[PDB]
Amino acid sequence: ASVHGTTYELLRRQGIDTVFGNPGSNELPFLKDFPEDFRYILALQEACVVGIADGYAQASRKPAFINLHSAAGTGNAMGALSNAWNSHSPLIVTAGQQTRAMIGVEALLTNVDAANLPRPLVKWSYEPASAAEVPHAMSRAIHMASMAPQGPVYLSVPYDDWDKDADPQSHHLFDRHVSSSVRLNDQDLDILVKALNSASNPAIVLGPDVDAANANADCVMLAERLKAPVWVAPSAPRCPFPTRHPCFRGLMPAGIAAISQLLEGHDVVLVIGAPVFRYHQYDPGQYLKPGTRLISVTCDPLEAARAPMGDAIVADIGAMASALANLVEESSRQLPTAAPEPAKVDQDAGRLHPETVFDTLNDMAPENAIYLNESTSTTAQMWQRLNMRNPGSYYFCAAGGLGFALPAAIGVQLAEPERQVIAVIGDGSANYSISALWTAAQYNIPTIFVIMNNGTYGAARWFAGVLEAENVPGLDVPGIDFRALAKGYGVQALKADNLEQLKGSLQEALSAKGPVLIEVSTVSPV
Amino acid sequence: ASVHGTTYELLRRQGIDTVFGNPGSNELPFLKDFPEDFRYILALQEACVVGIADGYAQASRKPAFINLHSAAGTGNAMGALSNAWNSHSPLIVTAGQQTRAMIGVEALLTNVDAANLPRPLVKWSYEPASAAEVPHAMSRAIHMASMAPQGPVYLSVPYDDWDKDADPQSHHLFDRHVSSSVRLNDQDLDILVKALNSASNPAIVLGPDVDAANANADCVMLAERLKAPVWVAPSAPRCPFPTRHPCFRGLMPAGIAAISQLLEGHDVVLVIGAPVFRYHQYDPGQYLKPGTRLISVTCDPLEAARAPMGDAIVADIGAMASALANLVEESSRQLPTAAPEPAKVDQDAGRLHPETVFDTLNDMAPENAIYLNESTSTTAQMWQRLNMRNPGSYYFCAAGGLGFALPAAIGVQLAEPERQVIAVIGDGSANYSISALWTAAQYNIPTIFVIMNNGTYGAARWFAGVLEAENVPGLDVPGIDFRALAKGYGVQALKADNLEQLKGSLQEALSAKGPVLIEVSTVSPV
Amino acid sequence: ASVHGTTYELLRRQGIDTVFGNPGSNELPFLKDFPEDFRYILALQEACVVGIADGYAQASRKPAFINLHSAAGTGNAMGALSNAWNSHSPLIVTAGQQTRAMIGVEALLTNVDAANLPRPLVKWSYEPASAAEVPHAMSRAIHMASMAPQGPVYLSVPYDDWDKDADPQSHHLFDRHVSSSVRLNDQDLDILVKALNSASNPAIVLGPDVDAANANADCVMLAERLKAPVWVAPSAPRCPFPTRHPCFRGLMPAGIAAISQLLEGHDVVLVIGAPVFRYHQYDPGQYLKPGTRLISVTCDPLEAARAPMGDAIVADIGAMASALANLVEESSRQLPTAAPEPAKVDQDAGRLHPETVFDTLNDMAPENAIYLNESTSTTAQMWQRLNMRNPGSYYFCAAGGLGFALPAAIGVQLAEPERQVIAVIGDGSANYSISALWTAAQYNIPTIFVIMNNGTYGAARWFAGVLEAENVPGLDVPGIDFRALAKGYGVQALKADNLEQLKGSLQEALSAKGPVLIEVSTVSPV
Ligand SMILES: Cc1ncc(C[n+]2csc(CCOP(=O)(O)OP(=O)(O)O)c2C)c(N)n1
Ligand SMILES: Cc1ncc(C[n+]2csc(CCOP(=O)(O)OP(=O)(O)O)c2C)c(N)n1
Ligand SMILES: Cc1ncc(C[n+]2csc(CCOP(=O)(O)OP(=O)(O)O)c2C)c(N)n1
Ligand SMILES: [Mg+2]
Ligand SMILES: [Mg+2]
Ligand SMILES: [Mg+2]
Ligand SMILES: [Mg+2]
Repeated sequence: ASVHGTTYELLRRQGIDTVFGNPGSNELPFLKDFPEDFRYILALQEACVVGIADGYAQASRKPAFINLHSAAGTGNAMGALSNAWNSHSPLIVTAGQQTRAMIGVEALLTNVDAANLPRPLVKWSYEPASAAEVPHAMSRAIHMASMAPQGPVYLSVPYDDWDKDADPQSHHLFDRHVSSSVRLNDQDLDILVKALNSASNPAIVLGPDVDAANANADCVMLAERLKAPVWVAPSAPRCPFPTRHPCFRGLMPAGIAAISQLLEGHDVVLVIGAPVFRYHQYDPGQYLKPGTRLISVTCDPLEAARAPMGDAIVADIGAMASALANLVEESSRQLPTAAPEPAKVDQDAGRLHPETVFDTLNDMAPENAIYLNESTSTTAQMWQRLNMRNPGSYYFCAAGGLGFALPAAIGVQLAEPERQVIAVIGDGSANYSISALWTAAQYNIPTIFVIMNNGTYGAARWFAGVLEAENVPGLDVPGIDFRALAKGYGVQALKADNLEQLKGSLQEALSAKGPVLIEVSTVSPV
Repeated sequence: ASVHGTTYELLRRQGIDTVFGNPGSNELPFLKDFPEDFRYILALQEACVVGIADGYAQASRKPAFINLHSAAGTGNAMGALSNAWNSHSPLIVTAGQQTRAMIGVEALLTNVDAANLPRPLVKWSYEPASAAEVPHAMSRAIHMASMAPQGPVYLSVPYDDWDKDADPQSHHLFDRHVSSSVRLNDQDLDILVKALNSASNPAIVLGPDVDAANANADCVMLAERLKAPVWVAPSAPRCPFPTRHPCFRGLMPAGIAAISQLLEGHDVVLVIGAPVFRYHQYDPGQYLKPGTRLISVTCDPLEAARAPMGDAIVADIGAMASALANLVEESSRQLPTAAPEPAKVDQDAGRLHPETVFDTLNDMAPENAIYLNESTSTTAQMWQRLNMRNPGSYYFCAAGGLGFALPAAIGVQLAEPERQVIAVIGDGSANYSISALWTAAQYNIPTIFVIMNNGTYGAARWFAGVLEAENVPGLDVPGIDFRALAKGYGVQALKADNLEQLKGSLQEALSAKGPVLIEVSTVSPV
Repeated sequence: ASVHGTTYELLRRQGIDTVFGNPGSNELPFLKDFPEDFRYILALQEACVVGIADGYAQASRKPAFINLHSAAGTGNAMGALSNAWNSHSPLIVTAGQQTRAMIGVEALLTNVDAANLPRPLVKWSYEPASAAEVPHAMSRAIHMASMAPQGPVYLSVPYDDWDKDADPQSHHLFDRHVSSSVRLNDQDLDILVKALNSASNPAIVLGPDVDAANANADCVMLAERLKAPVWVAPSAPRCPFPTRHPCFRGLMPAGIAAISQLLEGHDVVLVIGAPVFRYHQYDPGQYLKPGTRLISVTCDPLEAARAPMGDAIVADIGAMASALANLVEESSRQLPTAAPEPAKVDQDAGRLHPETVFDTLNDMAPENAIYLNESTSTTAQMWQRLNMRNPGSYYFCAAGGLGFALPAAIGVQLAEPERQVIAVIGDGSANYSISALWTAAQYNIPTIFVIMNNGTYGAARWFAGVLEAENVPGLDVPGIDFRALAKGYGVQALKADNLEQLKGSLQEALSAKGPVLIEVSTVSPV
């Protein structure tokens, strides 16, 4: 059998049926005679390919396969790979390399020193020594991407490899099953459980890997058994907990001092599926105040190693959350009182306050809606004002790289056709991966895009204030007509200049069978 | 002084007065108190930032300075860096890093292992070990960018460095002159001149570094005294020769066998400022046919090392072209006859043959027009049909990475305000860096954007033919309205459904004071 | 032809006839049917293999070819490659790789991610994508190592490649000549010559690349015409000037303040073939005091870029030194007066002072002797007391990597059969590459090893004083019998406990036909 046939069989046999790509010559011998049980999703630029692929992988909780064109295509997608690195997204990124006969001469579209290009943003990067090796290399890619801690991997493949004979023994690869579904040994897990049982004022902190493990329900049960408040870890890329549960206390601010204060008076702090911690703003102080003991559970040794404080257990979040949920005694302490409802804000008949948008979305959106956030100055309000009961209801660019939410919303909507994806994106952020809209139109993926137009990079202006930066150029982005942009890529476009128009547009957007973009005129913070 | 003040003084004294960027928190302490004698050019995405800076750097023949945001911003720009790598574009790429105190905990927007990210696409890549080192590091960046072979470099700077005290001894950095304007020693140069004087049927092949060195006029002299036909080396990123000069023989096809067949009968082939060679399609055969001696003059050791044939001289192209032009005797042989005018392609009253568009541009565009090419299926015709008399008149993505021409056209126009820049871009290629249109609108940069809309990735279909690949998905890009895209970014948009509308639209765009986009309906190759 | 046959032809055709190696399974298909016109030099460990080739390459001023065993062998030589990096030694390091069929499974002696292993200490690092590419890859390594700035390169080759069919078009590789023999253009060179002619108190500073270029003779004539004093740049790996020429002022100390104090009063300082500067100890102050113009001529862009001060010309040192010596006017200033002869130190009938050893060596050694220094606390006294009239008379570990001198002494002696090599090596430093003694013995290479036994790491204790480091362990090395070690490896062993025995031992060493080690009891600094 050929490398072509063997590789598609391995993919198929390992559960892959969708290829996200932007093609070029070095990929044609891979893509030719594309099998009828595979689906190809074209995006017009490689940051969109990877973003779409990334949303699809996070929502489906399974590896996503990507096909890019050499160094240029791989390069265009590296910002997107930084997000995928931080979210532990199992992406199998493959890139076509020149024919082996011309790699030496460095013909046009040779990916020189290819394995080094995506580093340090990939778990594994490789160009096979021979055509026969390609299926084995792909096998490695697949398992490396899928093993905890999940993440992007990179395989460069010379285009002449596909027509060559596969390694005869390649069939051993098809049904290889690898498991990293592990948990702390019995003796040490009992010690942890006793520690949690003996705590007088436990707090829980939950990171994105809880939602990637679909460990949300076990964390609810753990929280209810320990009668403990629950915060989402800072810079949250996913929502690991129902936002209106009695225990839920919201998003931790991304600051050292803010978090030690929040955790003060809690004797044990159990962190699950999060870095300790993903701070953003510099807010020096104590990592922890006296009296506080931190225990981290993470699937990534890199996170465990770099924690400035606390103990760590490196294990599968799914397996550990389940184990802990079912092992901890029910505490006779009083269950936390639900956080109060956010106060409605004053809203005139003109431009919309972000708080008004999220209240309207919350009232009109279905209870199984999935929200994507790239409205970077409105994030704290969005967390207060959206009720998200279900797992897989929230995504935010995990490495802070803009151009994620728009394409990612298209991948999430593809992965979850029965759940309405609502992407809330700033006018700044929308431009990074704008051409992703075209995939929504061509493949008729019914994502709703709500562009929050305040005419500026609002969050940049906020940081300018916190860093006392005066006379900073390039913080405003006037003169962008997002309805024309939507129209350019064949997406239905609505305006929402006020609350009356917003409600009308959401009603029309929610019923639509294709993608809809709503341009909301929001109040600038200037 | 502060590291901030010392660094801007270094830039200023090194002739840098313009920052191309897309800002973020990590860049604010660098961009704050932006000096009044500096200019800041915002682009909405980093591939556009770098593309505009690259076009600018190539047209000005001076380094361009770039400021990006962490791993995300740098990542977004890497496809653009691979083009800059192949074009020897002197790009100084700076990226903001997290405060040194939070680099270890890997807070959000820590560029982890930063220096490795842009590798292998930069000459030099560095993160200073202290704030006081930053001006020295920047000095190194500037000189590494600017020394032959020119190319992109990378500096990651923790944002807390900028406010720190500068070393008073950093003042030595300000007026450093580094020269790489070198040529072959007298003895060996005379030997080369005698070989060229003794040649009975010499050929000259010119690459992009001739144009980058502005050695075009010297190569014209060299060609006229040797009475030698001149080709442009394959996959040409620039035009190093007047295309209607009697000696000019056209763009070499990007294939091994094709080139050796072309150079057959020429006893000495002098290659200047090009790789040997930038083949593209695999067209195996002889590198050189018997009887052809090849001598390459290159400013890049890496090119000289990887030539599969010939002698090489590593030296500055300008110093060497000038030396050779002046040292060679005038041959008594007859001057080559000018290539015949290309035949007029039959055109009906409907969709436009590409050949018709280039004929119209040639008849209507000014004689000092600058063209950029990202209409990938029409390159050979463009080269046959555009008369480019002057230096700096043609640009094409040097590593074949699409998303170059649109932003680069804006950079070129910025650097050359008195030369009309016309970017001929395919409908597929337009989408990679579409948001660069915004920068042309905001800064009123009067580039003409000619979108050749054939409904498809035509050059991919051509390679599918040559690779005998059938049932390849993702080769069609229907349903894109470019006039609506232009409108969304504030650029004036015209259509051209036929020859008369093309003429009218070009007349209107040529006289326009702002940027204009023309969507041309072109005949599809399918 | 085979890859094997074609590769040996290329090597042969490019002037290589000697292979320095330590063999293993992965290299046997390369080493088999070893040509009759090639020589193989075995060393017992890879630091010694590379040390010997380095000495050979430096003495011969030609590339040396090395063959090491996969990752462990390559890894063993990486300390030695750091020296080779710093001395710009043209080393072609090949390492055998596992058969391509077993790379993926990572069989024992798979060099995983091979090209990254020797980085960042190599100019070029590569594993070919196919067997047929190996000759081309070898061509690249050969030229990359040989081109200015010369340096070590690395090629990893799967062992199954050698028996495979080579491409017939690889014959074009055989006689490729690449020149980097370049100098500054006429116009800018005239400006420099005019500046040198106009200097009232010029100084010259010379570094190792002068010796490497064999530009010593031209620098003597340059110094004599400019009537200028001449220093060797600090931490000198080589000797670029006769040490008793009237202009010679000695080895600059490796500190910032000490060098600006030395250069004070010189209006123009011409630095040729050196970094600016290779400091060592931290001696903060001014890089250059006001009133001095520093002009650096360097073959290395990396050196040009990182100089804290001065202008730079990146050119070939031989071409430049020759150019300048012929272009400068003869100054009417008086020739500098020779520095005084050093004072005879007090010496009793017991342990030898280093000064006595070098005085005795100067008296007794032949005038064409070659000295290698790895006696680290006595370098200053060595430069004062040895008259080195000739080029190629001194070598010292260029990156400060101990274990260079002993093996490099053997390579130099092999390269220079008619010049007596005398390696002066401390008792600590002798141990790093002690096994190299065997190679001297086995190939009957008559190096003299003078071992300076002071029973301690002297220069470490010195630095311990300048750093005020008390209670530091591991500074003493008692209980090593170097005659026993010499006997162990079959090298004739003498001793010198006093001046009488030293004079007798050296007389014997100089007259001996094979290698000789002399263990000298020297006064300890403790
Ligand atoms: C690729 C990339 N470029 C730049 C940034 C820095 N950045 C953070 S927030 C921000 C502003 C985005 O503005 P907008 O989308 O309009 O949201 P708003 O702040 O106005 O709410 C920018 C440019 C980033 N994080 N990633
Ligand atoms: C970043 C990147 N992605 C993909 C490619 C592959 N590619 C080469 S040509 C081409 C066709 C572009 O089509 P278009 O711009 O419409 O011009 P046309 O081929 O129709 O003449 C594509 C997709 C590339 N070169 N670079
Ligand atoms: C591979 C390596 N290990 C350690 C050192 C540090 N080092 C520099 S000098 C020195 C002392 C060597 O002592 P010796 O050779 O006996 O000479 P002495 O200082 O006594 O003259 C040491 C350990 C080094 N430069 N390289
Ligand atoms: Mg905004
Ligand atoms: Mg990288
Ligand atoms: Mg097209
Ligand atoms: Mg010692």
